[PDB]
Amino acid sequence: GTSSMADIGSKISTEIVFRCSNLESKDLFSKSDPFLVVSKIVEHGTPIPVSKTEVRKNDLNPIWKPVFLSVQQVGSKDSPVIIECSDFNSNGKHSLIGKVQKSLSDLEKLHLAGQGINFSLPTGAGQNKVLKSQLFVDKFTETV
Repeated sequence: GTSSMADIGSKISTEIVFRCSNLESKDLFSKSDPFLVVSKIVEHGTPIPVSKTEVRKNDLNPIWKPVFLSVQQVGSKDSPVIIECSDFNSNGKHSLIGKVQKSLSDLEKLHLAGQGINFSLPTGAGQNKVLKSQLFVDKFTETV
């Protein structure tokens, strides 16, 4: 064929099934309607959304349909991307449930180890707040 090792790396499409455990719920607050957004980090800018899941209504332990991520969407398999879980609101201002910063390589390791990553929230005092809720990688498949 016509593909070097680096060319094959550049052509890899990654299929990922994401799951969350124990999204927060408090009395007097409507249950979350969560979705995930995967965003590419860019110099001097706002992360660029490259993939989003469907919304799952009223679900604190969502499992979403697969997402497909290219190398062009993430930069490279080792490049960190942002993965944020948000609560979909009809008014269109979606509230942050939690953030993770992981590369595709890191998501594959969570899948292989059967381990989750705790969400966190960026704070206005001290370090990020680490939540009890977790993101898991139920499926991680590469194809050319």
